[PDB]
Amino acid sequence: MKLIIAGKNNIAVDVTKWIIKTISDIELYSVCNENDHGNDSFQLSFKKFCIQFNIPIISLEDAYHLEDAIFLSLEFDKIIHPSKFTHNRIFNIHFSYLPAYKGMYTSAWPILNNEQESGVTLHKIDHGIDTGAIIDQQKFPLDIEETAKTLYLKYIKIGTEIVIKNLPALISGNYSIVEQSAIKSSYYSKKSIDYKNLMIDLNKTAHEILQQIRAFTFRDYQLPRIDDIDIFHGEILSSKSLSKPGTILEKNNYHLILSTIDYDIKLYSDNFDEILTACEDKSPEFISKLLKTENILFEKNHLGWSPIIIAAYHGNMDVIEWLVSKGVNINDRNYKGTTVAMYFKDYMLRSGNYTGLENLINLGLDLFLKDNEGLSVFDYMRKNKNIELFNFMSTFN
Amino acid sequence: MKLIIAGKNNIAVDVTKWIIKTISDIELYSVCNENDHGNDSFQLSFKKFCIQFNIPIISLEDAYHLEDAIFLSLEFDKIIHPSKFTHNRIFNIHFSYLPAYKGMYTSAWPILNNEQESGVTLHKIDHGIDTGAIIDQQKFPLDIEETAKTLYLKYIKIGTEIVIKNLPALISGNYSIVEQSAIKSSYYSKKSIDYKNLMIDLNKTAHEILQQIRAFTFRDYQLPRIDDIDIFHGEILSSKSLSKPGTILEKNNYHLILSTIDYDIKLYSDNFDEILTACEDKSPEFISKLLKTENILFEKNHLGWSPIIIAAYHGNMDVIEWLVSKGVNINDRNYKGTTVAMYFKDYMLRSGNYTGLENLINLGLDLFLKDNEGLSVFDYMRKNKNIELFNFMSTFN
Ligand SMILES: Cc1cn([C@H]2C[C@H](O)[C@@H](COP(=O)(O)OP(=O)(O)O[C@H]3O[C@H](C)[C@@H](O)[C@H](N)[C@H]3O)O2)c(=O)[nH]c1=O
Ligand SMILES: Cc1cn([C@H]2C[C@H](O)[C@@H](COP(=O)(O)OP(=O)(O)O[C@H]3O[C@H](C)[C@@H](O)[C@H](N)[C@H]3O)O2)c(=O)[nH]c1=O
Ligand SMILES: Cc1cn([C@H]2C[C@H](O)[C@@H](COP(=O)(O)OP(=O)(O)O[C@H]3O[C@H](C)[C@@H](O)[C@H](N)[C@H]3O)O2)c(=O)[nH]c1=O
Ligand SMILES: Cc1cn([C@H]2C[C@H](O)[C@@H](COP(=O)(O)OP(=O)(O)O[C@H]3O[C@H](C)[C@@H](O)[C@H](N)[C@H]3O)O2)c(=O)[nH]c1=O
Ligand SMILES: Nc1nc(=O)c2c([nH]1)NC[C@@H](CNc1ccc(C(=O)N[C@@H](CCC(=O)O)C(=O)O)cc1)N2C=O
Ligand SMILES: Nc1nc(=O)c2c([nH]1)NC[C@@H](CNc1ccc(C(=O)N[C@@H](CCC(=O)O)C(=O)O)cc1)N2C=O
Ligand SMILES: [Cl-]
Ligand SMILES: [Cl-]
Ligand SMILES: [K+]
Ligand SMILES: [K+]
Ligand code: NA
Ligand code: NA
Ligand code: NA
Ligand code: NA
Ligand code: NA
Ligand code: NA
Ligand code: NA
Ligand code: NA
Ligand code: NA
Ligand code: NA
Repeated sequence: MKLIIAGKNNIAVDVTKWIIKTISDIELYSVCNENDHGNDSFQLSFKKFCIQFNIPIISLEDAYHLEDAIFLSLEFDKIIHPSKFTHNRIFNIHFSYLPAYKGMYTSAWPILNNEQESGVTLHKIDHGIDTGAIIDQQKFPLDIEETAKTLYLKYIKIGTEIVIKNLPALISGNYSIVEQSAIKSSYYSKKSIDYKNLMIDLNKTAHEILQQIRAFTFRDYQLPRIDDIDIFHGEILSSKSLSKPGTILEKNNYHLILSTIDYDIKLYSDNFDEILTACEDKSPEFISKLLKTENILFEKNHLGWSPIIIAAYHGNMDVIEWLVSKGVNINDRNYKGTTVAMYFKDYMLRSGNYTGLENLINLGLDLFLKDNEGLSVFDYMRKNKNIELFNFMSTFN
Repeated sequence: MKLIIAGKNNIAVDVTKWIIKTISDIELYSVCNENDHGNDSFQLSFKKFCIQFNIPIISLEDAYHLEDAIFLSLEFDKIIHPSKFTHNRIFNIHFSYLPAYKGMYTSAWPILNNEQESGVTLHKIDHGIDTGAIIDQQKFPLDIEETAKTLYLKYIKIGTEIVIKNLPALISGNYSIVEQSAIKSSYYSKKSIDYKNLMIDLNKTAHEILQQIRAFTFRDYQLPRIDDIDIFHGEILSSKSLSKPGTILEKNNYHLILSTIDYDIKLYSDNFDEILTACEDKSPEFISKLLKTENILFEKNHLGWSPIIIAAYHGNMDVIEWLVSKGVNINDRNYKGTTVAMYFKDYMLRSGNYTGLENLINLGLDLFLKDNEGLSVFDYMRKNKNIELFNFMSTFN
């Protein structure tokens, strides 16, 4: 029969990849979001992917006319009315644990509201906003320093997994539904947060200001900015100024210290740029003193360069190792899927210093991954006729 | 030593009454709120009470100068700075379970935020807003149809009890303190709710609209008003309009039915006036059909007249009994402390029908209570020379 995937980002791409891999006799169609103009970013363009993989792209209007189909929305942008289809085989993933957090900005509102957990829900599409009956859902805790970005990436991951787990049952029709409860049902509109005039209310407690700071931390979109300083995390102090909330107690290149309703807060200026630059050639000790939060070690720039990617490209071995010891993925990738091993290969080639590879292989470096173009490090070295290096790399298990 | 009670309402009055009763060698002073102009309302005027009981009223500025004193704030309206006293014996009751819900409108915000519980906290005054170290606190659950009024009255009650329980330890100095945690500390300002332009957001779920309706239900101040109809409670329906949230599906004299993000809602128009009038002379059956929520049976007008008070004054015996069966207090009082028994005495006198008293005594009618002037039903009948009726009433245990 036919399966129409309507949506965006790594959820739509990874679900579709799984279907291609796993489900043979299934005719795939794509419906893409209006603002998907084919550019990969922190998330892949589903439009680009579909064009490359010969998945036909159709309009939402075309989708209404397809009979013997199942329709699955994955972060789709247009309202879907069940009355416009011949069938009821119309499914959505919504990034919350429904019935809570229907609607918008689900990576922010749970954090703003100091929730202990969130989740992802697979449900039927009905006429209204995230209102249809629940087919499956999974919960997870929010971390103490969860940000909207870290939360969104959880969503992408769990939602991909829920879709894969349930898809055979969606296809067969062998699934159960439960109507959403009215109790603890909640919704937020597009008007609920104005991302283009974002204000942190400083006439609040230390905890409430830091929850806001974190709920608004999503580098690709923005960082919170206070007193003309971009902020990347902070901490609650033990001191309690008598000054009114919002008073700036201290401002320098490193941080802002503010008085609040209760405890003073220290808000760390963003120094990610300086952290990436340090990873070229500075020691772990140097970097450990530059950073004000270890969360900065996991950040990525617009290309997806992380600290480890910089350290690998530059052959900064002590930094690579130290990053791995702080829980950084030795097989990290940029936004094109290009891996640590590929960046390190370039350093090997440029430098002629092949001595560090074994160390990294022993830390779990994977030479066999492929980038978004489907090429491994081996494919590149072959294409470029770098046979000595290809052969040296090939000796490792 | 000296004890200064700074504040308002039945909490300040009842605490002070307990002290007068229980603590002999204690010199009392009062500081009253700027807007306490001596008028009893749903709460007693502490100013009136102090003048009548010869408790000297002093300014806050006078209070700073009293040495060998303890200072206790009970819903006081002016900021207290610990630096202005010779001593640290400065205590506050705050109507929340701190560190949550510092600041304003604590009868509303927990309801708006769908909390499962609230509480009351006794703590030291420090320079900031409800920030000082905790001496004691008690928690309680919020009812499913809790309103800001029912919540406030809980607060008054539990806070009076916490003060009475802890006062000897405050006086002796033999109490423990714990600093408030930063975690889960929250605050709301006067700006957080505009009671003079109160808007219910109807682009929300059924549950969220009803939480707002209830958080804004406090008859003495206001009822929520939608489409020019005063609302007193409502219910979530099983129907789900396709129309956009806020669409009025039905409007008549009884109710408004609205479409929401999820389930339709029925909002009951306020008919308290009609309920009081019915209690004069109509049957329980009649009233049971007039009411749309049994919460209406417990409501009071600006004098403190409840349904039972009306039924008693009018000798509506079946209604009195039926009210008691619905959990109404047979010893209910108006805002001057005047009891059901007093109102029923007037009906006895007016009518010459003494036959129903025994029935009420058997349901728990208390002839021995005193009003805010310190007079019982017996005192009134003696003053008015109604000796036959006095003597008839006197035969009951
Ligand atoms: C637009 C925007 C978003 N964010 C955060 C908050 C948001 O939850 C997360 C992902 O943003 P996104 O996918 O635009 O939008 P959102 O989570 O509201 O998703 C909503 O719109 C999409 C198209 C619907 O399918 C979805 N079901 C909705 O929840 O990033 C920001 O931090 N800054 C922004 O400017
Ligand atoms: C991390 C890093 C990269 N570069 C260069 C090297 C790279 O070709 C160019 C753009 O980076 P990119 O978009 O992350 O590279 P891409 O995903 O196109 O991958 C390419 O370059 C890498 C180095 C090869 O191993 C890989 N086989 C190529 O496809 O920037 C730098 O100059 N400095 C750096 O720190
Ligand atoms: C003014 C106002 C209040 N309310 C509700 C909400 C509020 O929590 C409750 C009692 O009102 P109130 O005592 O004026 O004020 P509130 O609870 O903000 O108390 C605040 O101000 C007093 C003076 C401080 O001592 C206290 N600690 C504060 O919490 O009634 C309404 O429903 N409508 C109103 O217009
Ligand atoms: C409940 C009720 C009362 N009344 C009258 C009777 C009352 O004197 C007057 C004002 O009511 P109130 O302020 O509640 O009365 P108050 O607290 O001053 O008490 C007085 O009147 C009552 C009836 C006596 O038993 C009591 N001993 C008096 O002090 O209104 C009515 O006309 N209709 C009523 O339904
Ligand atoms: N029936 C249905 N319900 C949904 O919740 C839903 C779908 N379909 N399809 C995909 C996506 C679409 N979500 C939306 C949500 C709002 C608008 C919209 O145009 N809203 C108004 C009001 C804005 C607001 O309040 O957010 C607008 O003027 O923009 C469009 C698509 N979505 C589930 O993810
Ligand atoms: N140190 C101290 N802290 C308190 O929280 C407190 C006291 N004392 N004393 C009694 C009462 C007084 N509460 C208040 C709170 C705000 C304003 C005030 O004037 N606020 C500003 C801003 C308004 C707002 O944000 O609420 C104003 O302009 O009105 C006055 C008294 N109160 C605890 O109950
Ligand atoms: Cl190469
Ligand atoms: Cl009398
Ligand atoms: K402060
Ligand atoms: K609706
Ligand atoms: Na993209
Ligand atoms: Na199911
Ligand atoms: Na917005
Ligand atoms: Na702006
Ligand atoms: Na550091
Ligand atoms: Na009063
Ligand atoms: Na204690
Ligand atoms: Na206000
Ligand atoms: Na108004
Ligand atoms: Na009824």
